[PDB]
Amino acid sequence: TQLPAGANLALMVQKVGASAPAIDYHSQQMALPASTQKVITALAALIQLGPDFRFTTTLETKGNVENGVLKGDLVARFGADPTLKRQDIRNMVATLKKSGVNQIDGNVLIDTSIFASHDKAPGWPWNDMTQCFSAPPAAAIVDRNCFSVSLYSAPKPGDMAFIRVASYYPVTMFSQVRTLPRGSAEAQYCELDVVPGDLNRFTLTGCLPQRSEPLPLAFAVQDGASYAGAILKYELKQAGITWSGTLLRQTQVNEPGTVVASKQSAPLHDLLKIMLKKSDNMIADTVFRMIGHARFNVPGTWRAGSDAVRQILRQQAGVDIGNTIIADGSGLSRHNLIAPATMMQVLQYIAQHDNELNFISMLPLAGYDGSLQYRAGLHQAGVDGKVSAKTGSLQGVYNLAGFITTASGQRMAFVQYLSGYAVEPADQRNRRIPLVRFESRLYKDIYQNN
Ligand SMILES: *C(=O)[C@@H](NC(=O)[C@H](N)c1ccccc1)[C@@H]1N[C@@H](C(=O)O)C(C)(C)S1
Repeated sequence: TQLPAGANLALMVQKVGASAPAIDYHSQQMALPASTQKVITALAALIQLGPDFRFTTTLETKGNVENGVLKGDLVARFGADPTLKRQDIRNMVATLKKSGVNQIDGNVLIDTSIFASHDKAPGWPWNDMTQCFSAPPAAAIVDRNCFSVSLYSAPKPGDMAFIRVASYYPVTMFSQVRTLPRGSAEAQYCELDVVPGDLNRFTLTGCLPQRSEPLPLAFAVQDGASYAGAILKYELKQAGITWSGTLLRQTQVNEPGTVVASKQSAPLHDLLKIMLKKSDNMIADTVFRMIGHARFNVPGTWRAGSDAVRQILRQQAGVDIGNTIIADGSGLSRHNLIAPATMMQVLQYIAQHDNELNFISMLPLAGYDGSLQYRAGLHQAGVDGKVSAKTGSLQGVYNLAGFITTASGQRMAFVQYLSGYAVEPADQRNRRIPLVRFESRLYKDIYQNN
């Protein structure tokens, strides 16, 4: 129990298939799940979409092709594939050319109709939206909608710091950054900021102290449709395909044209494995809106995703999540709220159906992979290779949800929702001892005593 001052612990530990818990500490109390939400996303995804689902992107033609000229529109139909790469667009364009299209007497349509409404879930902090871990998981993703930039201080203080960016990234960078002399009075409270604008404009503002080396930065693309469009436009031009119209967005549901090129992701089981092992927000959130699209046959939205996951858990898994709030697939949202006792029902379902789902093998294994390769507390408890669990991690939050095989060989499911492991400013970069000692004793206890 003895953690630092002010932290909030809800904890439940329960033998697989048992009706009573071994440990029950505030298990009914709802908490922020953070990335442990991905356990629920993966279960709902496997039930709704199946392990063999693949994300799809196509180039389609609407119109007849006469002497190499398409009389009509080229449609690039995006499908929320989180693994789509620039190369993939290049290869699809190569295929289009090879099929005999040299020219489009028409428009080039960037079709995102698979999804609708905002590409950002309710409850996501605005300030993180330009960080790649929170890049809007839109229908149109290329290279994870994340790009990098180099910021160089100016040789002469007072002059503008300047930005280098690879020419192939269709973004527009502006610097309003003032370079500060060493010892400037401004260093303390002058911030270095990124301000996103329309059409993938970014302005860097504020101050940068002199440095000998450039500062590397990575940012999230805010308008994936425009970004993918510019990549497509560039690849069309390089392949020698001309067009008379313009690049337009297509957002309304429409009958497919003739598929001339396509790309499918790896199978969903493989993607869910990456997601659980590495805690991939983008895979979780593209999956989440896909679940709603599939279940209700409507463009995927956050609301449809939430409704669908609740229905799938109740109807296929027998889990009534009650007053649980599910806002997204990744757990980014500060709106997500769930009790250890509700997550426990999910974990029990997974364990009972694990031979069907092949689910537990996707979770990080303590001491081997993903997020638990070295978790000090688990290592020190002597439980490496005995815990398969999903982390939920952000400032002051140390959640864990999954399974442990005990000294007697009994498998137990557990949920540790721990937050407010906040520290005073003067110790903010050190916060470890109590957690590690707590986890070491706890999982040692659970392991040895069960
Ligand atoms: C799940 O809890 C996710 N956490 C976040 O997105 C946090 N906003 C965050 C924490 C630290 C750094 C950047 C973002 C995922 N789990 C994290 C983890 O496993 O450490 C993550 C960084 C891979 S994102």
